[PDB]
Amino acid sequence: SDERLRLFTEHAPAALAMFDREMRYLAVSRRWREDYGLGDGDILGMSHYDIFPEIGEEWKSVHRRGLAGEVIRVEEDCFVRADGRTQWLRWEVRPWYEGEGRVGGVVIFTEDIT
Amino acid sequence: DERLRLFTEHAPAALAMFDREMRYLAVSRRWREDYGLGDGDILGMSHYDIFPEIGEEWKSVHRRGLAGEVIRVEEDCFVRADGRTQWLRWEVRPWYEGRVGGVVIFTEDI
Amino acid sequence: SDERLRLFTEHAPAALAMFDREMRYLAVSRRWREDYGLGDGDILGMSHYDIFPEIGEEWKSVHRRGLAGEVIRVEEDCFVRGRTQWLRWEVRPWYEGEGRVGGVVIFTEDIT
Amino acid sequence: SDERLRLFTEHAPAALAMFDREMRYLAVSRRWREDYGLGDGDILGMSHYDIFPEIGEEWKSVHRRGLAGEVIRVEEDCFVRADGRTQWLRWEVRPWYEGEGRVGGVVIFTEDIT
Repeated sequence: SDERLRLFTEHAPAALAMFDREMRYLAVSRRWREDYGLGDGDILGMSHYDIFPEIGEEWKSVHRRGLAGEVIRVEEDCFVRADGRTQWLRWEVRPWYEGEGRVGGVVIFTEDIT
Repeated sequence: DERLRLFTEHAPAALAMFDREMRYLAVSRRWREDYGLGDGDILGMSHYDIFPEIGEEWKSVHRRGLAGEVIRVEEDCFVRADGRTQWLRWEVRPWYEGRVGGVVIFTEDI
Repeated sequence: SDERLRLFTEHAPAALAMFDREMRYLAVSRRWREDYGLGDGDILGMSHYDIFPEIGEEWKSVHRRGLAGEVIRVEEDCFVRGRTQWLRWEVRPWYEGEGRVGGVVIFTEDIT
Repeated sequence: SDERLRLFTEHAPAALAMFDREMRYLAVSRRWREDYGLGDGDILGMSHYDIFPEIGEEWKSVHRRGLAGEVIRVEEDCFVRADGRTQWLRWEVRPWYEGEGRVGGVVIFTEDIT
Protein backbone atom coordinates (compact mmCIF):
# COMPACT_ATOMS: atom_id res chain seq x y z
CA SER A 1 0.00 0.00 0.00
CA ASP A 2 2.30 2.76 1.21
CA GLU A 3 4.83 2.40 -1.52
CA ARG A 4 2.24 1.88 -4.19
CA LEU A 5 0.59 5.00 -3.05
CA ARG A 6 3.81 6.87 -3.14
CA LEU A 7 4.58 5.51 -6.57
CA PHE A 8 1.12 6.29 -7.79
CA THR A 9 1.56 9.86 -6.74
CA GLU A 10 4.94 10.16 -8.35
CA HIS A 11 3.48 8.75 -11.44
CA ALA A 12 0.35 10.78 -11.47
CA PRO A 13 -0.91 12.52 -14.59
CA ALA A 14 -1.87 15.67 -12.69
CA ALA A 15 -0.18 17.54 -9.86
CA LEU A 16 -0.02 15.47 -6.72
CA ALA A 17 2.02 15.42 -3.65
CA MET A 18 2.00 13.28 -0.57
CA PHE A 19 3.04 14.49 2.83
CA ASP A 20 3.61 13.25 6.29
CA ARG A 21 2.39 14.78 9.53
CA GLU A 22 4.98 17.50 9.40
CA MET A 23 4.01 18.37 5.88
CA ARG A 24 7.23 17.04 4.56
CA TYR A 25 7.42 15.63 1.10
CA LEU A 26 6.84 11.95 0.92
CA ALA A 27 6.28 12.16 -2.84
CA VAL A 28 5.76 14.48 -5.79
CA SER A 29 4.26 14.22 -9.17
CA ARG A 30 6.15 15.77 -12.02
CA ARG A 31 3.43 18.33 -12.60
CA TRP A 32 3.58 19.31 -8.99
CA ARG A 33 7.25 20.13 -9.18
CA GLU A 34 6.68 22.20 -12.29
CA ASP A 35 3.56 23.76 -11.00
CA TYR A 36 5.23 24.68 -7.81
CA GLY A 37 8.53 25.60 -9.33
CA LEU A 38 10.27 22.98 -7.31
CA GLY A 39 13.15 21.89 -9.50
CA ASP A 40 14.33 18.36 -10.12
CA GLY A 41 16.53 17.91 -7.14
CA ASP A 42 15.69 15.69 -4.28
CA ILE A 43 13.15 17.37 -2.11
CA LEU A 44 11.94 14.34 -0.29
CA GLY A 45 11.71 14.80 3.43
CA MET A 46 11.86 18.50 2.89
CA SER A 47 9.21 20.68 4.42
CA HIS A 48 6.65 22.48 2.36
CA TYR A 49 6.54 25.21 4.91
CA ASP A 50 10.25 25.91 4.84
CA ILE A 51 10.02 25.91 1.07
CA PHE A 52 7.07 28.23 1.07
CA PRO A 53 7.15 30.24 4.25
CA GLU A 54 4.60 32.77 3.13
CA ILE A 55 1.66 30.42 2.75
CA GLY A 56 -0.94 32.02 4.97
CA GLU A 57 -2.68 30.32 7.84
CA GLU A 58 -5.64 29.63 5.71
CA TRP A 59 -3.89 26.72 4.05
CA LYS A 60 -2.44 25.67 7.33
CA SER A 61 -5.92 25.27 8.63
CA VAL A 62 -6.84 23.15 5.70
CA HIS A 63 -3.76 21.06 5.99
CA ARG A 64 -4.56 20.67 9.63
CA ARG A 65 -8.13 19.77 8.84
CA GLY A 66 -7.02 17.07 6.44
CA LEU A 67 -4.52 15.66 8.91
CA ALA A 68 -7.41 14.93 11.16
CA GLY A 69 -9.06 12.79 8.60
CA GLU A 70 -11.10 15.33 6.76
CA VAL A 71 -11.31 15.00 3.04
CA ILE A 72 -11.48 18.43 1.57
CA ARG A 73 -12.48 19.08 -1.95
CA VAL A 74 -13.26 22.38 -3.59
CA GLU A 75 -14.43 22.22 -7.18
CA GLU A 76 -13.88 25.75 -8.35
CA ASP A 77 -12.08 28.01 -5.97
CA CYS A 78 -10.94 31.50 -6.58
CA PHE A 79 -7.86 33.35 -5.50
CA VAL A 80 -6.59 36.71 -6.60
CA ARG A 81 -2.92 36.48 -7.39
CA ALA A 82 -0.18 38.81 -6.24
CA ASP A 83 -0.31 39.25 -9.92
CA GLY A 84 -3.58 41.10 -9.63
CA ARG A 85 -5.13 38.55 -11.88
CA THR A 86 -7.64 36.09 -10.60
CA GLN A 87 -6.82 32.40 -10.73
CA TRP A 88 -9.26 29.59 -10.52
CA LEU A 89 -8.45 26.34 -8.80
CA ARG A 90 -9.59 22.81 -8.27
CA TRP A 91 -8.03 21.17 -5.28
CA GLU A 92 -8.37 18.34 -2.90
CA VAL A 93 -6.73 17.58 0.36
CA ARG A 94 -7.20 14.21 1.94
CA PRO A 95 -5.64 12.03 4.54
CA TRP A 96 -3.75 8.86 3.85
CA TYR A 97 -3.50 6.15 6.46
CA GLU A 98 -0.88 4.20 8.40
CA GLY A 99 -1.29 0.46 8.97
CA GLU A 100 -2.90 1.16 12.28
CA GLY A 101 -5.63 3.65 11.44
CA ARG A 102 -3.47 6.52 12.44
CA VAL A 103 -3.32 9.21 9.77
CA GLY A 104 0.01 9.19 8.01
CA GLY A 105 -0.27 12.58 6.38
CA VAL A 106 -2.09 14.09 3.45
CA VAL A 107 -2.28 13.91 -0.23
CA ILE A 108 -3.04 17.10 -2.02
CA PHE A 109 -4.05 17.79 -5.55
CA THR A 110 -4.56 20.95 -7.49
CA GLU A 111 -5.31 22.05 -11.02
CA ASP A 112 -5.64 25.34 -12.83
CA ILE A 113 -9.22 25.55 -13.95
CA THR A 114 -8.65 29.09 -15.08
CA ASP B 1 -6.21 6.65 -19.80
CA GLU B 2 -4.36 3.39 -19.69
CA ARG B 3 -2.46 5.05 -16.96
CA LEU B 4 -5.75 5.38 -15.26
CA ARG B 5 -6.82 1.95 -16.15
CA LEU B 6 -3.64 0.50 -14.87
CA PHE B 7 -3.80 2.28 -11.56
CA THR B 8 -7.27 1.05 -10.80
CA GLU B 9 -6.39 -2.51 -11.60
CA HIS B 10 -3.58 -2.55 -9.10
CA ALA B 11 -5.19 -0.43 -6.48
CA PRO B 12 -4.83 -1.29 -2.82
CA ALA B 13 -8.49 -0.78 -2.22
CA ALA B 14 -11.61 -1.80 -4.02
CA LEU B 15 -11.69 0.10 -7.25
CA ALA B 16 -13.41 -0.18 -10.54
CA MET B 17 -13.48 1.90 -13.69
CA PHE B 18 -16.58 2.11 -15.78
CA ASP B 19 -17.74 3.62 -18.98
CA ARG B 20 -20.90 5.51 -19.67
CA GLU B 21 -22.66 2.22 -19.93
CA MET B 22 -21.47 1.15 -16.50
CA ARG B 23 -19.46 -1.60 -17.97
CA TYR B 24 -16.11 -2.48 -16.61
CA LEU B 25 -12.98 -0.96 -17.92
CA ALA B 26 -10.82 -2.04 -15.05
CA VAL B 27 -11.03 -3.57 -11.68
CA SER B 28 -8.92 -3.96 -8.64
CA ARG B 29 -8.39 -7.34 -7.04
CA ARG B 30 -10.20 -6.26 -3.88
CA TRP B 31 -13.15 -5.12 -5.84
CA ARG B 32 -13.11 -8.52 -7.38
CA GLU B 33 -13.12 -10.12 -3.93
CA ASP B 34 -15.55 -7.87 -2.14
CA TYR B 35 -17.96 -7.96 -5.04
CA GLY B 36 -17.89 -11.70 -5.50
CA LEU B 37 -16.64 -11.56 -9.01
CA GLY B 38 -14.20 -14.07 -10.33
CA ASP B 39 -10.65 -13.94 -11.49
CA GLY B 40 -12.24 -14.02 -14.89
CA ASP B 41 -12.15 -11.44 -17.57
CA ILE B 42 -15.02 -9.12 -16.86
CA LEU B 43 -14.18 -6.43 -19.32
CA GLY B 44 -17.04 -4.86 -21.15
CA MET B 45 -19.39 -6.60 -18.82
CA SER B 46 -22.13 -4.33 -17.51
CA HIS B 47 -22.35 -3.86 -13.78
CA TYR B 48 -26.10 -3.81 -14.01
CA ASP B 49 -26.53 -7.16 -15.67
CA ILE B 50 -24.20 -8.48 -12.97
CA PHE B 51 -26.22 -7.02 -10.16
CA PRO B 52 -29.74 -6.56 -11.45
CA GLU B 53 -31.04 -6.43 -7.96
CA ILE B 54 -29.18 -3.18 -7.52
CA GLY B 55 -31.46 -0.26 -6.81
CA GLU B 56 -32.61 2.94 -8.42
CA GLU B 57 -30.95 4.77 -5.60
CA TRP B 58 -27.52 3.77 -6.75
CA LYS B 59 -28.34 4.19 -10.36
CA SER B 60 -29.10 7.74 -9.56
CA VAL B 61 -25.75 8.19 -7.93
CA HIS B 62 -24.00 6.77 -10.93
CA ARG B 63 -25.72 9.09 -13.35
CA ARG B 64 -24.88 12.01 -11.12
CA GLY B 65 -21.37 10.75 -11.36
CA LEU B 66 -21.65 10.45 -15.08
CA ALA B 67 -22.65 14.05 -15.11
CA GLY B 68 -19.33 15.20 -13.83
CA GLU B 69 -20.10 15.20 -10.19
CA VAL B 70 -17.95 13.74 -7.51
CA ILE B 71 -19.93 12.01 -4.83
CA ARG B 72 -18.65 11.18 -1.40
CA VAL B 73 -19.85 9.54 1.76
CA GLU B 74 -17.52 8.90 4.67
CA GLU B 75 -19.90 6.75 6.75
CA ASP B 76 -22.91 5.05 5.21
CA CYS B 77 -25.21 2.18 6.07
CA PHE B 78 -27.35 0.08 3.82
CA VAL B 79 -29.10 -3.26 4.03
CA ARG B 80 -28.59 -6.16 1.67
CA ALA B 81 -30.48 -9.06 0.16
CA ASP B 82 -29.11 -11.27 2.87
CA GLY B 83 -30.49 -8.50 4.97
CA ARG B 84 -27.45 -8.31 7.06
CA THR B 85 -26.30 -4.64 7.44
CA GLN B 86 -22.99 -3.29 6.12
CA TRP B 87 -21.39 0.02 6.95
CA LEU B 88 -19.69 1.66 4.09
CA ARG B 89 -17.41 4.35 2.84
CA TRP B 90 -17.81 5.12 -0.83
CA GLU B 91 -16.71 7.51 -3.49
CA VAL B 92 -17.99 7.95 -7.01
CA ARG B 93 -15.93 10.02 -9.43
CA PRO B 94 -15.95 10.94 -13.07
CA TRP B 95 -13.02 10.41 -15.35
CA TYR B 96 -12.52 12.33 -18.56
CA GLU B 97 -11.63 11.00 -21.96
CA GLY B 98 -12.06 16.32 -22.72
CA ARG B 99 -15.56 15.04 -22.06
CA VAL B 100 -16.43 12.54 -19.34
CA GLY B 101 -15.30 9.01 -19.97
CA GLY B 102 -17.10 7.19 -17.23
CA VAL B 103 -16.80 6.84 -13.50
CA VAL B 104 -14.43 5.45 -10.99
CA ILE B 105 -15.87 3.87 -7.92
CA PHE B 106 -14.46 3.01 -4.58
CA THR B 107 -16.06 1.21 -1.71
CA GLU B 108 -14.70 0.15 1.66
CA ASP B 109 -16.41 -2.06 4.23
CA ILE B 110 -16.16 -0.70 7.71
CA SER C 1 8.17 -6.80 -2.97
CA ASP C 2 9.48 -4.42 -5.45
CA GLU C 3 6.49 -2.30 -6.01
CA ARG C 4 8.55 -0.08 -8.26
CA LEU C 5 9.32 -2.98 -10.49
CA ARG C 6 5.82 -4.21 -10.53
CA LEU C 7 4.79 -0.77 -11.62
CA PHE C 8 7.43 -0.59 -14.28
CA THR C 9 6.43 -3.85 -15.88
CA GLU C 10 2.74 -3.11 -15.77
CA HIS C 11 3.27 -0.01 -17.74
CA ALA C 12 5.78 -1.33 -20.13
CA PRO C 13 5.45 -0.72 -23.84
CA ALA C 14 7.24 -3.97 -24.63
CA ALA C 15 6.53 -7.53 -23.58
CA LEU C 16 7.59 -7.83 -19.99
CA ALA C 17 6.72 -9.98 -17.06
CA MET C 18 7.85 -10.39 -13.49
CA PHE C 19 7.88 -13.61 -11.53
CA ASP C 20 8.47 -14.92 -8.07
CA ARG C 21 10.82 -17.67 -7.06
CA GLU C 22 8.18 -20.18 -8.10
CA MET C 23 7.59 -18.55 -11.39
CA ARG C 24 4.20 -17.12 -10.70
CA TYR C 25 3.10 -13.84 -12.05
CA LEU C 26 3.86 -10.76 -10.14
CA ALA C 27 3.35 -8.35 -13.02
CA VAL C 28 2.50 -8.29 -16.70
CA SER C 29 2.80 -5.79 -19.54
CA ARG C 30 0.05 -5.42 -22.10
CA ARG C 31 2.15 -6.76 -24.95
CA TRP C 32 2.99 -9.81 -22.89
CA ARG C 33 -0.63 -10.46 -22.17
CA GLU C 34 -1.39 -10.10 -25.82
CA ASP C 35 1.65 -11.88 -27.15
CA TYR C 36 1.15 -14.72 -24.77
CA GLY C 37 -2.59 -14.90 -25.19
CA LEU C 38 -3.23 -14.61 -21.49
CA GLY C 39 -6.57 -12.90 -21.73
CA ASP C 40 -7.79 -10.23 -19.36
CA GLY C 41 -8.64 -11.99 -16.16
CA ASP C 42 -6.62 -11.81 -13.02
CA ILE C 43 -3.58 -13.92 -13.59
CA LEU C 44 -1.43 -12.63 -10.85
CA GLY C 45 -0.17 -15.27 -8.52
CA MET C 46 -0.70 -17.87 -11.17
CA SER C 47 2.15 -20.09 -12.05
CA HIS C 48 3.50 -19.72 -15.56
CA TYR C 49 4.16 -23.39 -15.97
CA ASP C 50 0.57 -24.25 -15.03
CA ILE C 51 -0.78 -21.86 -17.55
CA PHE C 52 1.69 -23.40 -19.92
CA PRO C 53 2.32 -27.00 -19.01
CA GLU C 54 4.01 -27.62 -22.26
CA ILE C 55 6.95 -25.36 -21.81
CA GLY C 56 10.15 -27.19 -22.45
CA GLU C 57 13.01 -28.11 -20.20
CA GLU C 58 15.23 -25.75 -22.11
CA TRP C 59 13.39 -22.74 -20.77
CA LYS C 60 13.16 -24.13 -17.31
CA SER C 61 16.90 -24.26 -17.10
CA VAL C 62 17.10 -20.65 -18.25
CA HIS C 63 14.47 -19.58 -15.79
CA ARG C 64 16.31 -21.62 -13.25
CA ARG C 65 19.61 -20.10 -14.20
CA GLY C 66 18.06 -16.72 -13.74
CA LEU C 67 16.82 -17.54 -10.29
CA ALA C 68 20.35 -18.42 -9.41
CA GLY C 69 21.41 -14.89 -10.18
CA GLU C 70 22.31 -15.01 -13.81
CA VAL C 71 21.55 -12.36 -16.36
CA ILE C 72 20.83 -14.01 -19.64
CA ARG C 73 20.56 -12.09 -22.84
CA VAL C 74 20.32 -13.28 -26.38
CA GLU C 75 20.27 -10.63 -29.04
CA GLU C 76 19.08 -12.76 -31.90
CA ASP C 77 17.36 -16.12 -31.63
CA CYS C 78 15.43 -18.35 -34.03
CA PHE C 79 12.74 -20.76 -32.97
CA VAL C 80 9.95 -22.80 -34.46
CA ARG C 81 6.44 -23.14 -33.25
CA GLY C 82 5.31 -24.67 -38.28
CA ARG C 83 6.33 -21.09 -38.98
CA THR C 84 9.53 -19.36 -37.82
CA GLN C 85 9.92 -16.54 -35.35
CA TRP C 86 13.00 -14.48 -34.86
CA LEU C 87 13.57 -13.29 -31.34
CA ARG C 88 15.37 -11.22 -28.80
CA TRP C 89 14.99 -12.12 -25.16
CA GLU C 90 16.30 -11.40 -21.69
CA VAL C 91 15.93 -13.25 -18.42
CA ARG C 92 17.41 -11.90 -15.27
CA PRO C 93 16.95 -11.83 -11.57
CA TRP C 94 15.24 -9.16 -9.57
CA TYR C 95 16.15 -8.73 -5.97
CA GLU C 96 14.62 -8.39 -2.58
CA GLY C 97 15.92 -5.72 -0.22
CA GLU C 98 17.71 -8.22 1.91
CA GLY C 99 19.95 -8.98 -1.04
CA ARG C 100 18.10 -12.15 -1.84
CA VAL C 101 16.79 -12.94 -5.31
CA GLY C 102 13.08 -12.38 -5.45
CA GLY C 103 12.34 -13.82 -8.84
CA VAL C 104 12.98 -12.98 -12.45
CA VAL C 105 11.92 -10.53 -15.08
CA ILE C 106 11.50 -11.64 -18.64
CA PHE C 107 11.53 -9.64 -21.83
CA THR C 108 10.85 -10.73 -25.37
CA GLU C 109 10.82 -8.97 -28.65
CA ASP C 110 10.70 -9.63 -32.38
CA ILE C 111 13.88 -8.63 -34.22
CA THR C 112 12.57 -8.44 -37.75
CA SER D 1 7.03 7.27 -21.18
CA ASP D 2 10.11 9.23 -20.64
CA GLU D 3 8.52 9.34 -17.25
CA ARG D 4 8.39 5.64 -16.67
CA LEU D 5 12.11 5.45 -16.99
CA ARG D 6 12.81 8.57 -15.09
CA LEU D 7 10.79 7.39 -12.18
CA PHE D 8 12.33 4.00 -12.40
CA THR D 9 15.80 5.41 -12.34
CA GLU D 10 15.07 7.87 -9.62
CA HIS D 11 13.82 5.27 -7.24
CA ALA D 12 16.43 2.71 -7.90
CA PRO D 13 18.03 1.01 -4.90
CA ALA D 14 21.19 0.51 -6.85
CA ALA D 15 23.20 3.24 -8.50
CA LEU D 16 21.34 4.21 -11.62
CA ALA D 17 21.53 7.10 -14.00
CA MET D 18 19.64 7.97 -17.15
CA PHE D 19 21.29 10.10 -19.79
CA ASP D 20 20.29 11.78 -22.97
CA ARG D 21 21.92 11.50 -26.34
CA GLU D 22 24.55 14.00 -25.38
CA MET D 23 25.18 12.32 -22.06
CA ARG D 24 23.52 14.78 -19.82
CA TYR D 25 21.53 13.49 -16.93
CA LEU D 26 17.84 12.92 -17.13
CA ALA D 27 17.46 10.99 -13.89
CA VAL D 28 19.60 9.77 -11.05
CA SER D 29 19.28 7.21 -8.29
CA ARG D 30 20.32 8.10 -4.81
CA ARG D 31 23.21 5.70 -4.72
CA TRP D 32 24.48 7.12 -7.92
CA ARG D 33 24.50 10.56 -6.43
CA GLU D 34 26.17 9.16 -3.36
CA ASP D 35 28.69 6.99 -5.18
CA TYR D 36 29.43 9.63 -7.74
CA GLY D 37 29.40 12.51 -5.27
CA LEU D 38 26.97 14.87 -6.97
CA GLY D 39 24.86 15.97 -4.06
CA ASP D 40 21.14 16.32 -3.63
CA GLY D 41 20.74 19.25 -6.05
CA ASP D 42 19.07 19.44 -9.39
CA ILE D 43 21.57 18.30 -11.96
CA LEU D 44 19.20 17.70 -14.72
CA GLY D 45 20.74 18.63 -18.02
CA MET D 46 24.29 18.80 -16.83
CA SER D 47 26.69 16.86 -18.91
CA HIS D 48 28.44 13.93 -17.34
CA TYR D 49 31.47 14.79 -19.36
CA ASP D 50 31.56 18.30 -17.99
CA ILE D 51 31.15 17.07 -14.42
CA PHE D 52 33.97 14.65 -14.89
CA PRO D 53 36.40 15.85 -17.47
CA GLU D 54 39.11 13.41 -16.70
CA ILE D 55 36.92 10.61 -18.01
CA GLY D 56 38.58 8.53 -20.67
CA GLU D 57 38.04 7.50 -24.22
CA GLU D 58 37.62 4.07 -22.78
CA TRP D 59 34.27 5.04 -21.36
CA LYS D 60 33.33 7.34 -24.16
CA SER D 61 33.58 4.67 -26.75
CA VAL D 62 31.53 2.47 -24.51
CA HIS D 63 28.97 5.15 -23.94
CA ARG D 64 28.89 5.84 -27.60
CA ARG D 65 28.43 2.20 -28.35
CA GLY D 66 25.35 2.11 -26.17
CA LEU D 67 24.00 5.14 -27.89
CA ALA D 68 24.41 3.11 -31.00
CA GLY D 69 21.98 0.73 -29.43
CA GLU D 70 24.29 -1.85 -28.01
CA VAL D 71 23.56 -3.46 -24.70
CA ILE D 72 26.85 -3.82 -22.89
CA ARG D 73 27.25 -5.60 -19.61
CA VAL D 74 30.29 -6.67 -17.70
CA GLU D 75 30.02 -9.07 -14.79
CA GLU D 76 33.45 -8.52 -13.25
CA ASP D 77 35.69 -5.61 -14.18
CA CYS D 78 38.77 -4.81 -12.13
CA PHE D 79 40.35 -1.49 -11.67
CA VAL D 80 43.46 -0.97 -9.67
CA ARG D 81 43.15 1.92 -7.25
CA ALA D 82 45.31 4.72 -5.99
CA ASP D 83 44.44 3.30 -2.64
CA GLY D 84 46.26 0.15 -3.46
CA ARG D 85 43.01 -1.73 -3.60
CA THR D 86 41.80 -3.52 -6.62
CA GLN D 87 38.17 -2.69 -7.13
CA TRP D 88 35.83 -4.85 -9.05
CA LEU D 89 32.74 -3.53 -10.55
CA ARG D 90 29.72 -4.90 -12.16
CA TRP D 91 28.31 -2.62 -14.79
CA GLU D 92 25.78 -2.31 -17.54
CA VAL D 93 25.32 0.36 -20.18
CA ARG D 94 22.38 0.24 -22.50
CA PRO D 95 20.03 2.18 -24.64
CA TRP D 96 16.62 3.43 -23.84
CA TYR D 97 14.29 4.25 -26.61
CA GLU D 98 12.05 7.15 -27.24
CA GLY D 99 8.48 6.38 -28.11
CA GLU D 100 9.28 6.73 -31.82
CA GLY D 101 11.36 4.90 -30.97
CA ARG D 102 14.89 5.86 -31.57
CA VAL D 103 17.43 5.82 -28.86
CA GLY D 104 16.73 8.60 -26.47
CA GLY D 105 19.95 7.94 -24.68
CA VAL D 106 21.46 5.39 -22.35
CA VAL D 107 20.96 3.92 -18.94
CA ILE D 108 24.00 3.09 -16.87
CA PHE D 109 24.38 0.88 -13.84
CA THR D 110 27.45 0.34 -11.70
CA GLU D 111 27.81 -1.85 -8.68
CA ASP D 112 30.89 -2.62 -6.65
CA ILE D 113 31.27 -6.31 -6.04
CA THR D 114 34.72 -6.37 -4.61
